[PDB]
Amino acid sequence: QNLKSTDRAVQQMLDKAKREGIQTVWDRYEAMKPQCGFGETGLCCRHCLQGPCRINPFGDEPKVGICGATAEVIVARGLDRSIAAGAAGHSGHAKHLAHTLKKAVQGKAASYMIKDRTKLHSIAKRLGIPTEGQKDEDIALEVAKAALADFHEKDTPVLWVTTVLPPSRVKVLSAHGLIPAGIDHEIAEIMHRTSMGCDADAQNLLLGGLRCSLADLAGCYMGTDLADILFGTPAPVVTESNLGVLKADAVNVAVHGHNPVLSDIIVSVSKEMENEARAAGATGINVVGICCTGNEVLMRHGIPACTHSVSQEMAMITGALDAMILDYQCIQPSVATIAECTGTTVITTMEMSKITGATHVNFAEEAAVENAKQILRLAIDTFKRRKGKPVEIPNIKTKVVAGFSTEAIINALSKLNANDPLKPLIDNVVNGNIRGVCLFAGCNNVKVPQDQNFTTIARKLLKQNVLVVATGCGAGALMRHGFMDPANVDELCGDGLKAVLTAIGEANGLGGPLPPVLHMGSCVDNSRAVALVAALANRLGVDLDRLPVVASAAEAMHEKAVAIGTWAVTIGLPTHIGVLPPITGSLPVTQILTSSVKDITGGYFIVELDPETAADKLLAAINERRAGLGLPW
Amino acid sequence: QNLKSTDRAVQQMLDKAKREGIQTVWDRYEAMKPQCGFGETGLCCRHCLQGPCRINPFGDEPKVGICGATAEVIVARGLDRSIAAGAAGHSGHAKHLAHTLKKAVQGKAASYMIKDRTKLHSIAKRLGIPTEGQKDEDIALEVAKAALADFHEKDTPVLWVTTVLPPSRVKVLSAHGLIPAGIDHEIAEIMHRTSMGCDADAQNLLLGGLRCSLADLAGCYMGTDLADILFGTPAPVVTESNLGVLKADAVNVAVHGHNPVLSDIIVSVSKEMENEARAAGATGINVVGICCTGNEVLMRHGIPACTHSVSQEMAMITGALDAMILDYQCIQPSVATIAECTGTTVITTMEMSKITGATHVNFAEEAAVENAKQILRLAIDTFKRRKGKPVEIPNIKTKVVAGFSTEAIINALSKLNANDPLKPLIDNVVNGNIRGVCLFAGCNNVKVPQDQNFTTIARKLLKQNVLVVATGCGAGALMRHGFMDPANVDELCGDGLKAVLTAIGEANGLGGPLPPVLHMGSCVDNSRAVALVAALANRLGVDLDRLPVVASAAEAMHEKAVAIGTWAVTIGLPTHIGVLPPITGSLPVTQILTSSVKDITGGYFIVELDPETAADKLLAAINERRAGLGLPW
Ligand code: SF4
Ligand code: SF4
Ligand code: FES
Ligand code: FES
Ligand SMILES: [Fe+2]
Ligand SMILES: [Fe+2]
Ligand SMILES: [Fe+3]
Ligand SMILES: [Fe+3]
Ligand SMILES: [Fe+3]
Ligand SMILES: [Fe+3]
Ligand SMILES: [Fe+3]
Ligand SMILES: [Fe+3]
Ligand SMILES: [Fe+3]
Ligand SMILES: [Fe+3]
Ligand SMILES: [Fe+3]
Ligand SMILES: [Fe+3]
Ligand SMILES: [S]
Ligand SMILES: [S]
Ligand SMILES: [S]
Ligand SMILES: [S]
Repeated sequence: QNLKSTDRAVQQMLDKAKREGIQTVWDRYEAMKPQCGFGETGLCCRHCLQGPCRINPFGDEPKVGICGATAEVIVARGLDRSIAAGAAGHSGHAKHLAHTLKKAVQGKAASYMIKDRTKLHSIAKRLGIPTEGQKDEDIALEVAKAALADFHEKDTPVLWVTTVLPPSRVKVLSAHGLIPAGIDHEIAEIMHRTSMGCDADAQNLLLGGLRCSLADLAGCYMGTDLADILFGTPAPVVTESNLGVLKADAVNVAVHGHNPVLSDIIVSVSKEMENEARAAGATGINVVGICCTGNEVLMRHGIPACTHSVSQEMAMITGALDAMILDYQCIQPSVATIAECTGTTVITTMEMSKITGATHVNFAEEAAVENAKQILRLAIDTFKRRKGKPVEIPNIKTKVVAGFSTEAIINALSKLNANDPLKPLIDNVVNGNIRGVCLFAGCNNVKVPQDQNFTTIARKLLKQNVLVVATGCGAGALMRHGFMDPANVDELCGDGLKAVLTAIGEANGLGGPLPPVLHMGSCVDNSRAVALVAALANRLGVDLDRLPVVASAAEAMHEKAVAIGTWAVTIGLPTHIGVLPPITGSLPVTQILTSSVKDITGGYFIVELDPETAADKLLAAINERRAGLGLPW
Repeated sequence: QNLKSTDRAVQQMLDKAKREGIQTVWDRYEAMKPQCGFGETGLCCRHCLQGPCRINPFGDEPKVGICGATAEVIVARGLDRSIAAGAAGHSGHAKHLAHTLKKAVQGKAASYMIKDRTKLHSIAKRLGIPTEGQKDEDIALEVAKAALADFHEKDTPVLWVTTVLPPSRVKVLSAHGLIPAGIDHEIAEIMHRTSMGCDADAQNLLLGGLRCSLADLAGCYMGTDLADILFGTPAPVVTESNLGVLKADAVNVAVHGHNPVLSDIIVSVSKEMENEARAAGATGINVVGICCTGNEVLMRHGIPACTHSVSQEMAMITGALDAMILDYQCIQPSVATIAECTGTTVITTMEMSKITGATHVNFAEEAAVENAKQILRLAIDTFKRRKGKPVEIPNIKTKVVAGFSTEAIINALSKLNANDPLKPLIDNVVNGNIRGVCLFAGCNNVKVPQDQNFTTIARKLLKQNVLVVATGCGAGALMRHGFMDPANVDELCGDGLKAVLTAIGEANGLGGPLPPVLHMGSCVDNSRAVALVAALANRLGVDLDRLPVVASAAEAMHEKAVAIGTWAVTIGLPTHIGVLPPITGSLPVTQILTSSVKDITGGYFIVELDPETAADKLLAAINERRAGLGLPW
C-alpha cells in the first residue's frame, strides 16, 4: 500500500477497503491501465463530429487531423480548453461569493455580514472605490458590483488583474495583449477559438491561453478577497490533521469541496447544536475538513483537516463519517456509491453539482442557518444508526500551525521591523539565510504515490534554506506529514532558515519558531502568494521575473491546477509541474511553454516527474534569480 | 470519387488533386481509419491529468472513470462542453457585431451604418427600448448595449431568448430552470460543472446543456438581428452556385468563414476597384462565397456561392482562386498549406483566428475600407502571377433563388392575404397541400458522402408535400444540387406543394413558382426559422411542440451544429441528426435525448444514419403532429 500512498493512515484504510471489497480510486486506476498514449501526449482531438482524430507521436499516419489541424494546434487547443475550464471553476466560486456579499449588505441574507471591515476598505481603495463618508454596506455593494463587472467587457480591463500586479508587470503583459478583458469573456473566447476551423497557430493559441490564465488568477484573487471580507482574514491558528481527527463518540461531519459559503455556516451552527447531538448520545458535532473547503475553515477557525484529494474516500472507510457535505470541485463521485457501504450520508448543496444517489439539500444564503440545521440533523440521525457498530479510525494525526495569510505574514515580520515589515525577509534573502521562496500548489494525482513528490521536493528545498509556502492539497500533503509542526524545524530546516523561522516566531510570542512550511490557505488563496510576491517586487523596485521565487504543482490533477501553473508562468515564475501535462506530443508547444515563453513573460514551466531532479531544477532556478540580482548562492 | 462527394464539380477537382499529389480532407480521413471507438461513443474523458479515462462500451474493465465518473456522466459532460463551444462561436460572432454597431453609431467606423431602420425599430420595440422621439443612433446604441448585457448576469434573463419565443414556451422552459441567465455566464458554468469532481448526475448535466443551448440560440438570434440592422434584411435574390462561378479571366476572391463584418465591405470595395483590376489584365474582381460568410453575402447581395464545408479545398485546386479571405469558424487549416501548391493567397483577418503560414491583415472596423483595399491588392498581385497558367474550373453551376428571410416569407405570403399573411400558409397545412415544415441545417461531414443525406431526405420530403427551408451548409448542399432553382419544382415537388409554391410565386410577379427549397441564410439565421415558427405558433395559439415542424442536421460536424440541434429540441422540435453524436456509449443519456426529453420540452432527437429511414422518421414525426392537431395526414 505504500506504493499507493505515503500516508500511513491512508495505507491502513486501503487495507480495510481491500478486505471489505470496496473499490477505491487506486483500484479504478489499475483497471484503466494501460492508458491511451494519444490522450496522454495531447495528440487526440474530439472538437468535431468528424473525429476522433489522433496523431501518432512517432512513425507513420495518422500525422495530421482530418481538417488539417497539426499536432501543435491540437495540443495547444486542448491545453487552452483546460485553462478555460480551470478559470471557470475558480471564477464561478468567486462569482458565487460576490452574489453572497451583495445579498448580505442588501439585507437579504442575515447569516452573512461584513466580518473584516479593514479588508473591505483596503480592497475598495485598491479598486478606486471611494470610502470617505460612505457606509460600509454601500462600499461593499460597490465592491461586489465591481467583482461582477470583471466577468464581462467594460471600459476597463479586469481590475482583479491590473490592480493586483505591479505596474511594470501589467505593462509587460499589456504589450503582448495578455490582460484579460473580462473573466467569462475570455473563457468563451477560448472555447470559440479552439473550436473547429478557428485558431490554428500554436503561438497565437498559447497567447490566448496565457490571457485566460490571468482570468483564472483574477477569479482566485477575487475569491480570496470576498471570502476574507465575509468570513475574516486568516491569522495564525493551531489545529490537527489526518484521519485521527475523527472521533468515534462524536457526530463526524466532513465539509468537502471549495466554496465555504455554506460550510463556514456549518461550523458556527454545529456549535449551537451540541446539546441536540448530546441528546442523541454523541459528545458533540465534530466538523472536519476535506480538500479546499476544509482548508478554508482550517485557516479561519482551526477546524481539523481529515484528508485531501486522492485519499478522500478513505475518511468514509473508517465507518465513523456520519455526513459528507459537498459543494463543488474535486469531489470524487465514487463517494455517492461508497456511502451505501459505509453508512455515510453524502449531501450535495449546489444546483450545478449533483451526484446520482446522494441526498440534495437546496442551499440558499437566505436560509443558510435552516439549511445547515436540516443537514446536521441528517448527520445526527446517521450517528444514531451506527450505535454499536465498530469503527476503525487510524490513531494518526499531526499538529498543524496554519493561518498564514499575507496580512498575517506581514504582521509577523513587522515584529522585527515595524515600519518596513518586508525588509527583515529581504535582508535574509540577501545574506543567504533564506535562499528563495517556493510555493507548493495543486492536487494529489493517482499516478504519483500520494504526497511523495511534495515531501521529497520540500525536504530538499528546506535543507537548502528555501522559505516554503503552500496552498490547497499541497498544503494538505505537507500538513499530514508534519511540515506544519514547529517541533520539526530542527530536523527539516537548514540552519539559516531555522534562524529566521525562530527569530520571527519568538518575536511573535510563540516561544518557538514558525513552522517549517507556511500554510497560505486554499487554492484560490494562491492569490495570497501573488500578493506577497508582488509586495516584495514593489518593495525592491523590480518585476516578479527577477525575484528568487518559484512554484511547484508537484502532483497536479485538476484543470484548475493547469490554469494556476499557467498564470504562475505568466506573472513571471519558474513553475514546476510534477505530472505530465498533455503537451509532449508537440515539441514546438513544449518548447514554447518551457523555453521561449521566458522571452515573453520571464516565467517558464519546468516539467519533471522525478522529484529529486525537480528539486535540483527548482534550486537552479532560484539560484539563477539570485545571481541575476548580484547575490551569492 | 462519387463515394467521397455527390457533387460532380467536387469529383472533378478530387481527380485533379489526386493526379497532382495534393492531399485532401478525404485523404486525411482515410489515413485516420479506423477511428477510436471510445471517442466515437463518447466513452473517453480527459478532464483531468489522471486521465485519459476510457470505458469499454461492452465487456470487462475499464467500466468507470478513475474518479468514479460513470459512462452516463462522462457522456453528458462531453456533450455539454460541445454545446458550450458552439454557443461560444455563435455568440462570439454576435458580440463582434454588437461592438461594430456601437462603433458605427458613435461615429467611430464610418464604413458601417444603420442600413435597416425598420428592423432597428422593431428590435427595439421587442426589447422594450423606447423609440418615440429618439434619434436612430441613440436607439441603436441602446440595442447594442442590450445585446452586450445579455452576455452576463443582470436583473433580467437573456432577452434574446425570452423576447423571441412565445410566452407559453418561456413558461415551460422557466419551470424547468432552462432560461439562460447570461450567454457567457452559461458557457462558463458549463465548463465549471463539467470539470473534475463537480456535476455527476446525467439529468442535471443535460438540463444544464439544454439551458446552454438556449444561450446559443440567443447568440444566433442576436447575430441575425444585428447583421440585418447593419447590412440589410435579405429579400429574394437570384444568383448561382458551385465552382463554375469562378472565372479564369477575373480576380477570384473567396470570402470564407462566418462573420460578414469585413466581407460585406469586401463586396462593396471590390466594385470600386474594378478599373484597378482591369489595369492588371483582369475583367474585374469576382467575389465568391464559401461557407456561411458566403451565405451572408449571397442572401444580401446575390454574391455567387463557390462551395461549402467539406469541399472547401476544391476551390483552390482549380488554380484560379487568387485569394481566400478568412474570418473564423469552419475553415479547414489545410488551406494554408494547400495554398503553397495552388498559388492562392490565404489571408486571416481576426486576432483570435490565425493559421500558420497564412498572411494576416489586422482588420479594424475603423479602417475597414483601407483594410479591404490592402487585401484586394494582394489578390490582384496574385492574379498577375498566374498569367498564362492553365486553370481547371469545372463548368458546373446551378441557378439559385435565395433571400428568404422571415420578413421576406411573410411579405410573399401577404400577396395572398394582406392583413393575415400567415393564414394562407396555415390554410394549406390544414388542407394537406403542405404536410409540414422541415428545416435542414448544419454542415457536411467527411464520414458521409458529401450532400447525400441532405438531398436524399429532401427529395422524399418534397414529394410528400413538405415545405423545406434550409440554412448554412444544408442550404449549400441543396443549392449546389438544384433545389433552389424554380425550374426543378415540377420534378421535385408533390402536387400540393407545387400548387402552393406556384400561387405564392405568381402572386409576387415571378411568373413562376418559388423554388423547391427556401434558403433562410447562414447558420446564425437558423434564428429566422425560429422567428417564423414562433410566429406560426402565436397565430395558432399553440406552443411549438404542437406544430408539424421538424429539423434535420443531416450531415452535422461542428460543435455549433450540436448546440443548434440541442436548442431545436429545447424549443420543442423533433430534430434529426444524421451522423452519430458521441452519446451511444450511454443508453441512459441516449434515452433522455431521444425520448424522455419529450416530457420536458416536447422536442426530441432522432438519431438516424440511413437517410431514407431518416426521411420516414421525420415524416412520421410531422404526421404525429398533424394528428395531434386533429388534421388528416
Ligand atoms: S477539429 Fe479537426 S482534428 Fe479535431 S476532430 Fe474535428 S477534424 Fe479532427
Ligand atoms: S475527470 Fe475522472 S474520468 Fe475524467 S480524466 Fe479525470 S479521473 Fe478520468
Ligand atoms: S484516442 Fe485515446 S484519448 Fe482520444
Ligand atoms: S481513448 Fe480515443 S478518444 Fe480517448
Ligand atoms: Fe481544491
Ligand atoms: Fe457555418
Ligand atoms: Fe483538493
Ligand atoms: Fe482539487
Ligand atoms: Fe486540486
Ligand atoms: Fe486540492
Ligand atoms: Fe486545487
Ligand atoms: Fe460551413
Ligand atoms: Fe460550419
Ligand atoms: Fe457547419
Ligand atoms: Fe457550414
Ligand atoms: Fe453551421
Ligand atoms: S480543488
Ligand atoms: S488545484
Ligand atoms: S459554420
Ligand atoms: S453549424
